[PDB]
Amino acid sequence: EEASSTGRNFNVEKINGEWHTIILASDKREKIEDNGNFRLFLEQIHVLEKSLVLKFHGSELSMVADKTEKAGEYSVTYDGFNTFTIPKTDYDNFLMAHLINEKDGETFQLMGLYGREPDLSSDIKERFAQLCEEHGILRENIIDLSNA
Ligand SMILES: COc1nccnc1CC(C)C
Repeated sequence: EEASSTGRNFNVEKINGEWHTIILASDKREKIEDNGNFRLFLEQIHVLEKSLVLKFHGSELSMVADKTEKAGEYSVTYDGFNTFTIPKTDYDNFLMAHLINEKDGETFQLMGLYGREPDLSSDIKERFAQLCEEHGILRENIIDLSNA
């Protein structure tokens, strides 16, 4: 079974626990390149009543994302103001996130593919490339980080 965070049947509790950054994508590639502030390696998502605690490394980094007024959307302050949703997850293998960052009057889109294991199948990675395409993000702006 698959779900979107904005969908009626989304079960947020089911995204709790271990996750790993597998692929990141951005319409501003610099943000996820070697010195980019968004080249972050997820470790876990802790689901709370009205928020998600996101644990990364990039040193250890912890972030609290709060529910917004629209179901399935969360906001967090990090290098600007961010809002994100989860357009597709199967809970047990993969999680695809779409994030909008606003900083200094500008914006960019970040997309992420996260896995329960430190890597994912090529088929799932292809589905992620398709989702990026739907959001106007070129494959050349998709960076596989599973070997990094
Ligand atoms: C600030 O968020 C992020 N930063 C870097 C990579 N991925 C995300 C998305 C979260 C939802 C896992």
